[PDB]
Amino acid sequence: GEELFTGVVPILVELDGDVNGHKFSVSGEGEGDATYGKLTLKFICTTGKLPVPWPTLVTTLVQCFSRYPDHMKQHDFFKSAMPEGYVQERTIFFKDDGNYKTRAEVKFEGDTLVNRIELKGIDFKEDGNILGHKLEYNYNSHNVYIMADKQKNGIKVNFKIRHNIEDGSVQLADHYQQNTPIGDGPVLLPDNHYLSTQSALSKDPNEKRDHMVLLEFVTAGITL
Repeated sequence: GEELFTGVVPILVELDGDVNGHKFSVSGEGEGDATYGKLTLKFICTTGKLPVPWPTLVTTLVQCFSRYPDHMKQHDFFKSAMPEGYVQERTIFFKDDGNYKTRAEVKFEGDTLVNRIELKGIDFKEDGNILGHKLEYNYNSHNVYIMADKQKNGIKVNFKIRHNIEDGSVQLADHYQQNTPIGDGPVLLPDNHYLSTQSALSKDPNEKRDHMVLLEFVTAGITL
């Protein structure tokens, strides 16, 4: 599965969402170069205006593109599940607000790495930070904690995202994630470790559709 990521791999992302009954779709295209832990993607809201802030969707919108140091290669669950793929489920709890529940499949379709996602958001406040579009268009760096989930033959991941608001407060988004293989082939169950992630958000000055350009670098690390 690691051999599939030695070069530049095209990526396709499709999200079908519904948040407090607001339906929307997002499509994304770009490419990933896992040797450098690098992702380059452009996402479009194909249904018109996106009803939630772009930053709230970043985690949902392919951890197989992380750079795993040579010394940690035995801990790369994400690549090991390929090409058959993995199921990625989350609940994201927005503090003092609603939650997203997502289910995605990440796998190859021919040469393309595809991330197909369904998202449902419930219990959001209609003039809160999410539905009221009060989050800054930026993104902090942080560490993602990966643990084996031996019983489920997969991993559990927990992490908190802090979305900056212009008063100097943050909107917390607490993530609980599970990943399981689609195939029944062998996978790598890791020891506890983390992914250091950084994300830069931007706009295409020639793009009239509601969109997000995203550049991300991710490198694993482990404590000895």
